[PDB]
Order: sequence, then C-alpha cells, then structure tokens
Amino acid sequence: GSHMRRVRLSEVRTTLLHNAQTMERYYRQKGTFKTYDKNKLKQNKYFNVTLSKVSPDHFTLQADPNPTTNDGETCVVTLNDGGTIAASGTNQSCPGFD
Repeated sequence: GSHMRRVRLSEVRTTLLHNAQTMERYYRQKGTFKTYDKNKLKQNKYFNVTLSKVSPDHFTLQADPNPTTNDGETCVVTLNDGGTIAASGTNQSCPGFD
C-alpha cells in the first residue's frame, strides 16, 4: 500500500545518499570514477542499487524496486553526483516525490 511505499522510498533516498558520499570521498582520493568497483555499493532491502551511468567526473546511481520484498512498487529512483534526486514510476505516482 501507499504508506509502505512512502516509507521505503524515503529510506532508499538515504541509501542513495550514503553511496553518493562514498563516491565523493573516492573521487578525491583517486581523481576519477572510472576505477570504482561497482560492486562496492551499499544495497537497500526494498531496492537494488546500481550505477546506471559512470564517467570520469560524474555518476548516476539508480534504485530499482525489489520485486520480492517490495512487490507492487514501480518507482525507480536516481541520484547523480550533482545531488539531484528524481523518481518516476510506471503509471504510478511516487509518494514523497510526486
């Protein structure tokens, strides 16, 4: 239901943010995101977290809903290195975003 979804969407925002800080620290140590091992991302119980885009100086993190633990969620959440968070679903609003 919408309540469950609203909590899970709010908490995966924290997960994405935590990964983004980790990558910001990594960028200052290395000067690039190209060498980052995409299997060092912190996951979320209700969303699988991946690097949808990675370039030397920028990245986009993406959270896709877990179809087992978060069945019925279609909203995909992104966060880029610029700090812009965004969410969109499939003919479904994203509580806490729209």
